[PDB]
Amino acid sequence: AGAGKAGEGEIPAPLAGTVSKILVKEGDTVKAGQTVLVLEAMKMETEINAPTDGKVEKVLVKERDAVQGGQGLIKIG
Repeated sequence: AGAGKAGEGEIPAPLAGTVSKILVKEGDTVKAGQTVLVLEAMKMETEINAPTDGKVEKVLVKERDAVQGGQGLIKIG
């Protein structure tokens, strides 16, 4: 009953765009505010900042991949 969303572990996307480049990978740690991945929608590059401090345990989003607003982008832990 859901096309794609996040909240628990997975960070929700700001809008349904396209993955341009990945900044964080499984093994590197991130901080609440630091960019984790770049998005591309409406011909406008949008930076994705982590919601809280943690580490990337698994990246569901990949380069040249389509995402959805709210859909889990990356898992933090």
